[PDB]
Amino acid sequence: GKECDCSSPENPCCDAATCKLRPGAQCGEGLCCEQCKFSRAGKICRIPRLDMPDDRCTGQSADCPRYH
Repeated sequence: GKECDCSSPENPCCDAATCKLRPGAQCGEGLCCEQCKFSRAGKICRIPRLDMPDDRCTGQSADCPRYH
């Protein structure tokens, strides 16, 4: 139940007072979230350098986690 769906003290999609958003977009901040909306699936959110599967967003996630 995180009431903070964003972390920007100067964002329109999200109010810092309640660190939440206005029921118009999907997120206020995040790597897999652009235009206050989530990024499509397969969204590269991290790229190391060795030989491995680049980190891509599930398309429904707003930020990018860390697995593997």
